[PDB]
Amino acid sequence: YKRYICSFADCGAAYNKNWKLQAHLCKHTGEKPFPCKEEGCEKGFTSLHHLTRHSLTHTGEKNFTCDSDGCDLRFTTKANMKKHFNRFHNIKICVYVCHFENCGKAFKKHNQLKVHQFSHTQQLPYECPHEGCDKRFSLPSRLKRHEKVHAGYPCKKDDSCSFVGKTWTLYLKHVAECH
DNA sequence: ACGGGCCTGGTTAGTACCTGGATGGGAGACC
DNA sequence: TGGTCTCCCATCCAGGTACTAACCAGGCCCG
Ligand SMILES: [Zn+2]
Ligand SMILES: [Zn+2]
Ligand SMILES: [Zn+2]
Ligand SMILES: [Zn+2]
Ligand SMILES: [Zn+2]
Ligand SMILES: [Zn+2]
Repeated sequence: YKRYICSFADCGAAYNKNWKLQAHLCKHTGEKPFPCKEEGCEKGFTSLHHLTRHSLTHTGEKNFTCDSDGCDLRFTTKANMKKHFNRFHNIKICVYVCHFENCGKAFKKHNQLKVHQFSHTQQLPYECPHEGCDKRFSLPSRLKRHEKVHAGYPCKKDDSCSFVGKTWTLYLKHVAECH
């Protein structure tokens, strides 16, 4: 079963490895059986391994990498990095993928991919929807701003005439008053 | 020659959304 | 059964995203 058990009353914890209890104990006490070896740092631990994992940080090492094809960006921990992959490469979730090869990426939504793909072009994604113009954009919000132009009641009198039309009442005049 | 709008390329706060980075707590493979 | 040195996860929290709404100032256009 679980021999080792908390020494304090009420806790009730119990472990099948003295060390497990031993780390739990330090919770009650507040010991630093494994402190760091550098000033400014007062970080403590309860395992000769929870100190090491902290070491690579006092420097900024990246001994672990993202087990994936395309991305080389290494990570600080394995099980940790495992996150990235699943949040990027591993399909099932990020089904839609840019198979343009080399770029090798993916997205949760189809449209999301479509956009990206444009990065392999010369044009921008979110472009102005209307005849003529053709003006394209990146940030949709910015496009929505330009839209304010093609929105009114332009008359039809050959390319010659090409004024828009704020509103019917004002649009009519353009025809009557002018034309 | 002008002044006020209408836009627009260039920027800049204002944010809800994520993402690693760093841990806390322990199973576990072996011996 | 218990050490030892490993290998995972489920999270918590600060730095960085991906855009959006709000500013700014110069180019045109027209009464
Ligand atoms: Zn306890
Ligand atoms: Zn330290
Ligand atoms: Zn990757
Ligand atoms: Zn791509
Ligand atoms: Zn347009
Ligand atoms: Zn007209």
